[PDB]
Amino acid sequence: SHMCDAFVGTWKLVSSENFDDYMKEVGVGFATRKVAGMAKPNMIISVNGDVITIKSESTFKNTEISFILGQEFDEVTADDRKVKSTITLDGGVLVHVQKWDGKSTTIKRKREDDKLVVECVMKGVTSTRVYERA
Ligand SMILES: NC(=O)c1ccc(-n2c(CCC(=O)O)ccc2-c2ccc(F)cc2)cc1
Repeated sequence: SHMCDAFVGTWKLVSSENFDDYMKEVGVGFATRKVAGMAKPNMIISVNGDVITIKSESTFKNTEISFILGQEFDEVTADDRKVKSTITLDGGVLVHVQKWDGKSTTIKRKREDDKLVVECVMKGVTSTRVYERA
């Protein structure tokens, strides 16, 4: 109970930095990078018992994942990578690791003031995306 309460709700993207380079590092192709980078998703985070659901909705794609913290799952990403994902809570930060083809990327979400800040890291490339409550 009360797992992730400060993350629950509906969030809207308000800024992005370094996201094209992050996607390039991950291996996303040119056309998908351009359309995805233009996207202004809403992110809807909910909890029911031990299950967390994260939906991301935009003109580019609508995605949905549901998971239990610490319990790996298979994910098909917005670029159609088949990845093995594990999401944990570490010190208040939601940490999402995706593994595929001997590669790994981490997406970290944290509450800062009234924002939800998202840090995407692939090797030495980091992108920061900031969301506000809808
Ligand atoms: N639904 C959407 O428009 C959408 C927008 C961005 C992503 N996204 C994030 C978002 C992190 C966050 O901001 O929480 C990290 C990596 C991706 C990605 C992966 C592959 C790809 F080809 C395009 C984007 C995923 C869905």
